[PDB]
Amino acid sequence: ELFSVVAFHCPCSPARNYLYGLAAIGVPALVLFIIGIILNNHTWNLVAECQHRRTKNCSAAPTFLLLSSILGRAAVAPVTWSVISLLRGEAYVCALSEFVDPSSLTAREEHFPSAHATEILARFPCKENPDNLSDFREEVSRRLRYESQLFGWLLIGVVAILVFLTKCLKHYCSPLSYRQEAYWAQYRANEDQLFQRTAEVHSRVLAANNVRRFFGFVALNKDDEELIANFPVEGTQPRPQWNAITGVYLYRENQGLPLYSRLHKWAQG
Amino acid sequence: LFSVVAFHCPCSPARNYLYGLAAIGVPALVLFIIGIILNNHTWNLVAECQHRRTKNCSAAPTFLLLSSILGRAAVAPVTWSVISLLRGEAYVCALSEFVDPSSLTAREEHFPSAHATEILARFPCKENPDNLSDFREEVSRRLRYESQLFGWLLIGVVAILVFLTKCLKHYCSPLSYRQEAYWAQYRANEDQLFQRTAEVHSRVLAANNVRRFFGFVALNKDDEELIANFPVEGTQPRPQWNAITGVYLYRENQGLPLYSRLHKWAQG
Amino acid sequence: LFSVVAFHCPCSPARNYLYGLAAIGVPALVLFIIGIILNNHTWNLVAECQHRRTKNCSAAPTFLLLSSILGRAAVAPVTWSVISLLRGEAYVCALSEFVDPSSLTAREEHFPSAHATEILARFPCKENPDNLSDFREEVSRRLRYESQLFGWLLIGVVAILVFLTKCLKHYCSPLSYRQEAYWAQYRANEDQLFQRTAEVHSRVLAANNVRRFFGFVALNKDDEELIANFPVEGTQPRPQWNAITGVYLYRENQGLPLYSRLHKWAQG
Amino acid sequence: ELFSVVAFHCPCSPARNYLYGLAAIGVPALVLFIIGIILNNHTWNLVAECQHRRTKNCSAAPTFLLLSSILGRAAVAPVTWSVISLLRGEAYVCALSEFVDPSSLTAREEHFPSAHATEILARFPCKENPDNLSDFREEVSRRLRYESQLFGWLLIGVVAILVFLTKCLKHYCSPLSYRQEAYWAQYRANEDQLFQRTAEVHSRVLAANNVRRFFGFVALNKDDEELIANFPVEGTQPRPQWNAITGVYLYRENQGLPLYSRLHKWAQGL
Amino acid sequence: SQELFSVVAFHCPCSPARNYLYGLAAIGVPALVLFIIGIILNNHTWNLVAECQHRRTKNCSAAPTFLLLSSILGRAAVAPVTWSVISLLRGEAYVCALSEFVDPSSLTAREEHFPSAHATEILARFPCKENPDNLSDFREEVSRRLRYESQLFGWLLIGVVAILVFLTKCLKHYCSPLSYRQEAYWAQYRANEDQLFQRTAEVHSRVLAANNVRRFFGFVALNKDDEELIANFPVEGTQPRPQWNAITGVYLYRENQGLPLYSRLHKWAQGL
Amino acid sequence: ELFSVVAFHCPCSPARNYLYGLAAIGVPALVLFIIGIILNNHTWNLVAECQHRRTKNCSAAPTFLLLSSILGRAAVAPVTWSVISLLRGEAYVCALSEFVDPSSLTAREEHFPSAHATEILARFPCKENPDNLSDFREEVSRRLRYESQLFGWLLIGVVAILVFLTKCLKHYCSPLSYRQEAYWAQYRANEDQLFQRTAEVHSRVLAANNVRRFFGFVALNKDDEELIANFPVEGTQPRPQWNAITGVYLYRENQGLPLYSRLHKWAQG
Amino acid sequence: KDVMIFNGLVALGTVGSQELFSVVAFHCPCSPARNYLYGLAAIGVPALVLFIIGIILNNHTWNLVAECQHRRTKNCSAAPTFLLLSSILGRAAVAPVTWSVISLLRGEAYVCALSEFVDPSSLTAREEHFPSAHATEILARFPCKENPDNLSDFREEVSRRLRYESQLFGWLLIGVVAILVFLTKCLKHYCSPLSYRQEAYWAQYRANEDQLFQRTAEVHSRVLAANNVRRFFGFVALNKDDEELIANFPVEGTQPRPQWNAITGVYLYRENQGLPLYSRLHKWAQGL
Repeated sequence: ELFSVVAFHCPCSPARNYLYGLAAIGVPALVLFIIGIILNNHTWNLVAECQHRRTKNCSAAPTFLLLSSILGRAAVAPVTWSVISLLRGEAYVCALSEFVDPSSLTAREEHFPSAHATEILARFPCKENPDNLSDFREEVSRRLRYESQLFGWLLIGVVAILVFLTKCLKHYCSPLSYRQEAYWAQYRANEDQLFQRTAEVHSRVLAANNVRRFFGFVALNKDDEELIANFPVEGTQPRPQWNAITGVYLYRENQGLPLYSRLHKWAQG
Repeated sequence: LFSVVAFHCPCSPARNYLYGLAAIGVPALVLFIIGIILNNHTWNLVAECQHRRTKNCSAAPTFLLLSSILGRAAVAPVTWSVISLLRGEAYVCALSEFVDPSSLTAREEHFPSAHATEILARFPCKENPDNLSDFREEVSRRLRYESQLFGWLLIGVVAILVFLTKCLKHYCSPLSYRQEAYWAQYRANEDQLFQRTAEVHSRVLAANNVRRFFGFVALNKDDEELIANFPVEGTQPRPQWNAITGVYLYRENQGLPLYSRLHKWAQG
Repeated sequence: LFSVVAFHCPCSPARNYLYGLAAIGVPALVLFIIGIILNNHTWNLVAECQHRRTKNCSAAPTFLLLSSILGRAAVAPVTWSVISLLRGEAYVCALSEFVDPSSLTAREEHFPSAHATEILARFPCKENPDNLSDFREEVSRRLRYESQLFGWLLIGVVAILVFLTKCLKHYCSPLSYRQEAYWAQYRANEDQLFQRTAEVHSRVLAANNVRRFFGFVALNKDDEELIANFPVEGTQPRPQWNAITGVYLYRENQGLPLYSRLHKWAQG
Repeated sequence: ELFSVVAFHCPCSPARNYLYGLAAIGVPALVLFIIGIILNNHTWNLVAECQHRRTKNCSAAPTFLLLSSILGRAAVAPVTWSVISLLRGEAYVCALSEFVDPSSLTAREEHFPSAHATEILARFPCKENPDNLSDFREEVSRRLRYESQLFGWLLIGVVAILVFLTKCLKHYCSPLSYRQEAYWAQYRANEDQLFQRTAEVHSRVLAANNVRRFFGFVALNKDDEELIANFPVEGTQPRPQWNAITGVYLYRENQGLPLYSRLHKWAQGL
Repeated sequence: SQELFSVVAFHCPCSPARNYLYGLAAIGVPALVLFIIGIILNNHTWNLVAECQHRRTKNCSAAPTFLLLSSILGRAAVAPVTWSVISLLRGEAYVCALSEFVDPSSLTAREEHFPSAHATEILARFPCKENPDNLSDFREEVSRRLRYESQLFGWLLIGVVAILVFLTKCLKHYCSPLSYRQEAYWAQYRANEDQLFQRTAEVHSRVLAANNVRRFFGFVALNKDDEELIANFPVEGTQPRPQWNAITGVYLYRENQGLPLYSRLHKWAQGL
Repeated sequence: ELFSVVAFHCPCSPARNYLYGLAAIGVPALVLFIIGIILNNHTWNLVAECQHRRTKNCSAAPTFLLLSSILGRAAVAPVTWSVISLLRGEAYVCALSEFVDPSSLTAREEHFPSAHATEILARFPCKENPDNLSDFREEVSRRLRYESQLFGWLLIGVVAILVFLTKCLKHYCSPLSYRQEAYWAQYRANEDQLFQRTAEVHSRVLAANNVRRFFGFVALNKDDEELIANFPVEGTQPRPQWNAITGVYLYRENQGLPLYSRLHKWAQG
Repeated sequence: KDVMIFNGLVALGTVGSQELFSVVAFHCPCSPARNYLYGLAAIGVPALVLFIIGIILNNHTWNLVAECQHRRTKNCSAAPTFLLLSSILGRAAVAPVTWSVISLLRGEAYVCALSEFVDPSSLTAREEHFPSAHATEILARFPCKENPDNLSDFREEVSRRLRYESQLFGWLLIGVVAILVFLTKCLKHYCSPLSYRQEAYWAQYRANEDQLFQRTAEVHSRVLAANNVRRFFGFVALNKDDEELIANFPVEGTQPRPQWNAITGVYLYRENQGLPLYSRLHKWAQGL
């Protein structure tokens, strides 16, 4: 059971668990955050922009709109994991168990020992406390869980406000009516489907034309014969030609009619 | 799961009413913010503030539409505020510390006055002495009454508002209601066909660009008719897009009504 | 689900009787509203004042229509109020504090006179000493009788009201029921095919507008014949639309009975 | 119950379990690491590269860019086993229970004996501890499990950075845009799967061409009869021809056009 | 089968100088039986035998035999190892074997309460639980050290094999004159030829059986599918023993005119 | 059930149970050995071969290898039953219970009575022993059961080697390459299946003619008429011709071509 | 084959019946010189009876009698008698043997038998304690399991030693029948004039002819009866199948009485001038 593997087990110890809780929640967020950048294609072409120029010709301000998109899109993974842990509250209570002031404790009279304070409070999350302090143990358990949930509900509130400000300003300051942007956002996600689809077909066709010249024939299934028959290949596309359809693109217009993707710009020569 | 969003009452003085505010206000706020974004009637309104850059249009025409934005998006917070009030757990945890010890009933003068607020704080969590359980049960019902009381009357004031808004809407709209019904069926019919054509006119332009690169575009059996039946030569000008976005209030043309800016653009 | 919509008595004097009114009347009140909104007869009756703004129609001709509208929507208030009265939950919670202790019998005088109302208020919540269980039981059984007695005669009131009105409606109306059955069927049938024609005529105009913008419209197979079958040129003017909505009471034209304003408009 | 056999059994004995901790975690890691190298086709054409030249003229500049890929595509398997063990915590606690400082125990007063501290601490993972020290064990067990679970999470972080570091350099230092590399990635697999598929068929046709000469006829299934009727062969492929499509290929452009596989380089006749 | 498993299951005889004999038999012999099965099923061992039979002069040197002999054991020594390893990891076999060899003074967890009257006898009784209750702590102590010593060796044995397999695989590719890719085709050819051979041998067997029965009974009875076999695959006679004698024997890549021959049969198909 | 009846029941009695153990093991082995000989077809033509010559015309040496095949094929059942009994150990303990030397007994101080050594040692397997010597009954049982399992494992080992030894020499000493034996074996199995299949068809057709000749007709199922029409009988086959295709057969060549059975030799004319 | 399954069901049938018999109805009469006779009858009587239904139900048995009564000279050759006698026993005499062995194997049948013969002085593990007058009587009560606990010690050894004898005796019986079957099969093939392939073909033919004979005979009865119905009514009503038979099977008539007698009895296996004849029925057709 992988649930038992990644389960949050609180090491009840002073000055030790908050260090653990920091690395038991932040690190999965870091992994989740890293995944978002890696998979999002909007960051490779941004990287690819930095490699071809080798000079830093392009200004930062035009690229900041796209730079905020990769971080923004990938920011769901940390938030949806930072929030879920906070609401569960197990992460926080084990983290902040040892900072509770014994003097400010409530629900009971001043019978809390002060010989070794942090040691007893640190052991609260694991329930390894004498029942004579069970009221104290429960009181801190509830109060600390309260701050987690209050922080958790605050966290989701802040994200919602940020999204509202982001989308409202993005539509306001963009120079295209939002209906056109929907068509544009229905293009880049449509071109990439066709471009990936023909990438294999013009690869497999080029694969068969290589094996055949070696073996003397090519094994194929019933469908693959249609690929060779319908779509013949003659050669390969030049490397600079590949260089002209990678990078970032920001609504460069031609003659008064838009070009929606950098490939479309190259399709006009 | 429901366990994560489940209401856990922190039985503490001057603290739980903060939590109830957050555990109810924020989910209400997050629903309301969701409502605005999804409702497409606000973006063109936002886009309306952009193209003019002058505010030529007065607020009076906008106000009739602006109500339809917040109101149509206010259903989600209301149905979430109601259930929380009807459930009652949030309210009792909210006002437990404000119960007057003097107004306590169903028992003799046995409730301690040493730390009333502290004792009153721990009522929602069953952290109470059995001797005070009668007091706890009394406030467990008196407080739950107010929540269920507030829930029902807040439902009623909402309910009459729907009737008041709808009747006034039919009272103030110059066109007859049955014609408005046709207008409602036209907005859905145009939006679907426009959206359905948005994908197709995107795909045809998509294939007409990949082909220039690879030399051929791989299409399945059904997408093949898309290229054959629907050929395009280019794109549409930005001003042309800029003339069919925004708000529209029943501009009549030579005795012929127009129902959408696109229709108004279709008449030239 | 059903847990949220339930009755829980606040065992408090001068407070529970408010809850009983709120916990039943308001759910009945909203159900009363809902019937009005769904019915289409209200808006045209509402729209009648809009097209005149002068009170052209007198009170006597228009008073006849008002009777039918309220009764149709009155189904929800009566289909719910009597059900709660059958359970008797509202009555026992509401008027328990107002039960006169003098009429209490079938037991010796044991109920305290210090707080008679307060003890009475806590009966529904099962909070009562076993010595007063007899006092609780007698009133609980008495209130359940009165609630059911009240609830049962409500059904009879409904039963007689529909019966007398139906013959009165037949007697008052100058039309035979066989004539009324056909006429009523016409409205219930002409509306349905009016709505279906509305969408088809809505889509056809919608398709034409998009084509003038994109250049081609992506329709399914069934929509393809829609363009071929029903091609339109423009729309219908607002006065033509206005001549449809409103109320109508069986005008006659040279011995030809007309059954709808549309039929009245059909002859020109 | 095959998983039950490989289950961890901590030998509670001083200076002994950490050896077992190593050899019951390292060895399956070593086995998983070796498997990654063996099954990875990119490691054989590396070996066959230095084999046929017999001189090692080529420098380390082209080798290191591939050698990392050999381990990288294979070193993931040991790590996803090394991290899993650390998260479970069983491997570490038994390994290091001997080294716990007898002066660093808390949650109890000075009740730890000093006669054989290492010995008594060694038996903590086996729960064979007298009930007068049950507080001590539940302190050491939970403390050591922290150290493991901290190391496991940290190790995941280091891979979570090395992958992102590598994926950036592999796209910033390579002379090809990523969209072209995806094609070059979609071509290496497209050719190899065709090659394996066509190798099997040209094997069977050659086989059926010899068995016939030994029996006068060949038994073939109904669908296999189509194979012989479609893909006739005339002989075998010479060894030097088989020796020019084995090895490492590094983006040799031809007359201004690219070649994506070493086979492709031979396909143009080079 | 719960009864069959119960028969083979280990039953340690707690007695000195006796159990490790059984432990040797209870693991060694099933390993030996598995190893013998590995030899017989390995088709490469027979044409190896047939090679040592037909030539009668030991024509082949050590190098042609050594390269093949490695494949004989490698494809067969897997079965003993995965049985020896599985036994060691279980640890029951080892603890029964060495229960009479731990040094009493090396024991711990208890003071010098270990009797020295007949040390070997009492130690040997540990695996079968047949121990006095006062030495139950010692019983568990030895029951764990010996489990360890088995388990460490069990894991160590797997590691050594996982090195030899990698070393053997790497050496073969570096030493053979063929490219690794051409060997894959060569491996993909022996399987196709063998499967076609065995399948087509049956058909040329049944036809000969059908032809001979017809001469005796006067006719032959065939199933629906066998009817096609007689017409589609007619035979005229048998094949001489020397013809059968040119295709059974180890073959190591004799190239012809610069074009390879991939098996004895292929060399015969060219009449060489 | 059947297993309950044939369940071993050790007769605890001196000088008597080892007789029972032999019969309760040997007889099941002897019976199973007979079934191996009886069902095997290569044993009857061996006997039938002696019928025709009646004078030992053929030498015993060439026919010896067949005798190696008949014993080897049949011996699987006795061994697989002898081994199972040895591994179970029930047979052996009751067989040798009363032969355990009291002097060599261990795991107990010398309380073993000598008044009836054999008798009390005979009763050990059947729980009819004093509880004061219960540890001995466990000690003697475990040592004896150890001896049984060692013999069982040694026996299966020797059978394992002999199977290999008789299969390494058979290929070596046979005059044919092992592949020819593959065809020869696949031919024999094909011949017998086809030969037996035609016998049913030939008989059913022949019986039809006799019944038709005597009722004037025959009652047939759906496929019988197909059998009658497709395969008509023209008579029977002489006995001496049948005799030429019975009996053992060694590989004999004709004009440089093999003949794989007497039926083949007969079919060649 | 078909023969083995036919025997197997019978072997299972008696074993189950023996298990059923040993539960509901077997109570050893613990009375001297009464259990001994009871024990012997508890084995032989089912054995002798079960052998009898084996003979009666065997069709080939009356074939032997028919020839013996017809020939009155025992002119049947040794080989056909070897075939039939080894056929009936192999098909019938199996059932008593299986009952006999399982009865011995369980031992409750035998333990009653020699309980009388048990020597009081042959007992061990203690001094012999039995009166010279009631020694036989007390032993007879051992199998009932009602013996006093004082005599339980001596009873278990006696009830087991006989149980030892029964299982050993039952096993020894299995050896004899197993050897005999092996001995007979060799004698059957050695003394037969034709090889086993001939014997296989012949016995395989015998089943097919008699199976064909039975099916035809039932049909011939129906068609002959139907034709006489037509003669007695002038019309016949038939279903789909039977009506096809009358149109497809002409009525040859009534066969001569000697012809029926010629096709019953033992088979002389006289080769028709070298051409084999596998039954009397085959000879009759080839004879004419």
